[PDB]
Amino acid sequence: LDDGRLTDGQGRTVDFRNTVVIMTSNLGVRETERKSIGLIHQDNSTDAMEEIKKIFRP
Amino acid sequence: LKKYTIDLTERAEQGKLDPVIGRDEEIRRTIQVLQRRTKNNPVLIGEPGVGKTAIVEGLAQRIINGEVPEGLKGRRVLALDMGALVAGAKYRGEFEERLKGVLNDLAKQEGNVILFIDALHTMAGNMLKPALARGELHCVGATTLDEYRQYIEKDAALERRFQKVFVAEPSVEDTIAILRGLKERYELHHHVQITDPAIVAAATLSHRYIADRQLPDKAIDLIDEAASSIRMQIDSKPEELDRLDRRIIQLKLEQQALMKESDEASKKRLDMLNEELSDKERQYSELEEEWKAEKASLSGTQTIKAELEQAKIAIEQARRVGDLARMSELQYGKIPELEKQLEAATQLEGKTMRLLRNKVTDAEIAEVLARWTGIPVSRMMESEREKLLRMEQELHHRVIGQNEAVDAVSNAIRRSRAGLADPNRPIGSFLFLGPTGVGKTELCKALANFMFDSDEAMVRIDMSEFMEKHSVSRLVGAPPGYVGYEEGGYLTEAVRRRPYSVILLDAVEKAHPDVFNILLQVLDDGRLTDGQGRTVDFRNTVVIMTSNLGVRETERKSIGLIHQDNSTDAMEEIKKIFRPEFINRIDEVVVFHPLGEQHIASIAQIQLKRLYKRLEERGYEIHISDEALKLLSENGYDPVYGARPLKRAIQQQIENPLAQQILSGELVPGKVIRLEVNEDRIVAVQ
Amino acid sequence: AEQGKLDPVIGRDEEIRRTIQVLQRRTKNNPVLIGEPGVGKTAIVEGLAQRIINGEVP
Amino acid sequence: QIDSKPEELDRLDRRIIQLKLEQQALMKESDEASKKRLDMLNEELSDKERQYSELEEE
Ligand SMILES: Nc1ncnc2c1ncn2[C@@H]1O[C@H](COP(=O)(O)OP(=O)(O)OP(O)(O)=S)[C@@H](O)[C@H]1O
Repeated sequence: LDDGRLTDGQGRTVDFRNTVVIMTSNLGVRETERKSIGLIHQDNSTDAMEEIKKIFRP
Repeated sequence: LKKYTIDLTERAEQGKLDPVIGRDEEIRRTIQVLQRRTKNNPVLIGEPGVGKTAIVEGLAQRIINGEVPEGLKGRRVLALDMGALVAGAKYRGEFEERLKGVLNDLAKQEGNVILFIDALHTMAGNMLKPALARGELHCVGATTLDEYRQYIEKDAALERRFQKVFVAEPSVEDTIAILRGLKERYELHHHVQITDPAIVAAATLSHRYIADRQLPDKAIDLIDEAASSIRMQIDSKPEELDRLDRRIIQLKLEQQALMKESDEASKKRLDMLNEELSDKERQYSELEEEWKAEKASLSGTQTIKAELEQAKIAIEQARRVGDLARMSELQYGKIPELEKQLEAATQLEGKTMRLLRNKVTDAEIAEVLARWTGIPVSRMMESEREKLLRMEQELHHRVIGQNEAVDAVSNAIRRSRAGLADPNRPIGSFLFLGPTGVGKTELCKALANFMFDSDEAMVRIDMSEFMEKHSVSRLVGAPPGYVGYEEGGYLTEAVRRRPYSVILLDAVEKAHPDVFNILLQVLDDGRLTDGQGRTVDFRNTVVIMTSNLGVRETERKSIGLIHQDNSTDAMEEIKKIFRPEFINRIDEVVVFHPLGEQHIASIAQIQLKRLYKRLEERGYEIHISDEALKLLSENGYDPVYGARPLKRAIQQQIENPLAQQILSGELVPGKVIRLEVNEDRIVAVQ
Repeated sequence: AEQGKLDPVIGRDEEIRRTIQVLQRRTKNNPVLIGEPGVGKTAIVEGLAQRIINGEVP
Repeated sequence: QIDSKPEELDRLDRRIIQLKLEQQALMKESDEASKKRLDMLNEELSDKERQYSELEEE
């Protein structure tokens, strides 16, 4: 995510400079079911960002 | 004895030895070990390049200069030659025929012969044991540290016999003394001269920088390679000579182009070409005549070099064998005459040698070394104090902004490199507050590129990175003796390219107080006992520690207001959350701020400089207005992250529509773009 | 190289003078060209040999 | 230490060998009149030969 490279086993890198890493996430489902509609979007950015802060890095 | 063994009486007597310099401790230890009644097979712990074979050459200068004690005199010491023992073996098994014949005659010799095994670690293994164990011979050895550690300790009678002696690589002034003792063979073998600061700077800087190679080995690479460079380029013809040689060969070929004519009155113009040919031939003849004049000085000094080395070998052999009239004959007589007209020969090269340079100085060492390494020579021409006082200028070449950071951090680096902190500290004891993406990695690249000379030099640590207690075992990899000798440590990789590091220790306050104590051991003592327990010198490591406490008020207090206000009321928060010991550790408190209005315009236009060059290759030139980039700015200025959705709103707001407008056919290349001012969504117009 | 069946070594003079300075050394005399291949190691040897046969060699 | 010779006979032996190697150089003299000075070196040299005889007898 910083480089588009991956320092693999022998000491080389892996060429990721022109491809895309993709990740479907199973966390913010019911939070999105709570924000829509009638609840503010940045509130779900807030507390969904909070459980991300329990489980991810920013 | 004879055909496959050689007496060192006649090898040290013949003098196949390079001169040695003051090798006292190891040779006297060799004497007292060789006077033990058993385990008198001393093994020298070291590698060649400290000159272990040369230490044996000097013990042979103490046999042949008579400087050995009463114990080791009278002994008739014959050396084995396995390279002679391979001779006469055709059918399979005659080398060990002649080898056990060596066991026959050195068996009957019964103690008369001390053995020296050149390259002991040639000496198999089950058959070297019974002759020594019965006592049939007497030898001396030498091998590598690691080879020795895998050599003695296991076997019973092998650690009974083979013996430890501390022999090491010297300090500065002793390697200086070795190069002084060897400039006899250097100068009088390599057609060169050597002065004292070349030896002092060679042994000193070679001692300091390269902790890899050996002393005086790498200085032997310098004097050997560079001295032959001086001899070789002295053999070459000078520069004005071959400038004029190219000009006369072009003028002769053009004269041949002028002689073959069809129209006479147009092609008989070559008279001025002929007189210019005569003048340039005269000048080239005079300059090559000067080259032969310097070769005449080198002719006389060449034959007096030959008779000179014959003269000092004559006075030393006169010291050795002892003819009476020949000693005083040479002493008052032949050799001081060659000393006086040797001085007249040094004045002969001191007045004849104009083009070719016989004397070797540090500049040719900077030639051979400047084409060895490849690091810029101006970085050695730089001093520390000058690149401390002129740091703001080159920091204002690349990086724009951060005035109190460059000035006050420059005060911390002038204090730190000046020594105005505790010298038991790392280099930069910092504390940085502010958001991410304002140039911290860019500051590591800029300082790394200036004083560390790299666009590749930064590793960064946020506290959520932390590869764990097991990870120090991961960079030592497997313990030694397991699988993984193919890689081992990737310590060898990330520390292959960068021995130093500039580290961006993010969010120091959000870490545990155990990281206030581990990082207190970082800021104190200039070294950290890590999770494994060993410690590595942080005194060659700037400990840059960054943080993200007060984001919003720092994003406000940037334009117009003084920044010492933000630093001091930041320290009103720092005093509460830290101990006063941490405030004692760091020198000053610097807080990074997001830049001002015209400098935010500098940030957006620098992020669009990629678009200027990516597009100026393809044939598009934007002249973006301040108002279209301003709609990029205020449509980018989200107070959440700072300038981090500013790139998202530049590339997403214009450039994805600008990729649709350029890549659709609306923007024709070869024409100057001005990003105009419509409604708030921005549309490029040709 | 005397029949002319080969190709010239053009430019890159720090490398050719580098190997020649390695050659002229007495102790540690012989060279090794070392790199990840495809930089012209035998072709740098051809830089030496073409410099020798051209007569412009020091 | 039992098998060798002590220190003061080494010091006196080196200074006597040095002065008699100076004597071999000073017998073949260039100017016999201006070089009369070595008479004290001859008398003190004979004194060192007497002391050398005593110490070597010991
Ligand atoms: N700098 C260069 N100069 C000339 N040719 C080069 C260069 N770099 C790569 N090449 C090409 O790459 C090849 C590799 O160079 P070589 O002359 O074969 O040196 P090499 O690495 O010793 O290869 P060998 O002989 O198989 S070990 C050359 O034959 C050229 O086709």
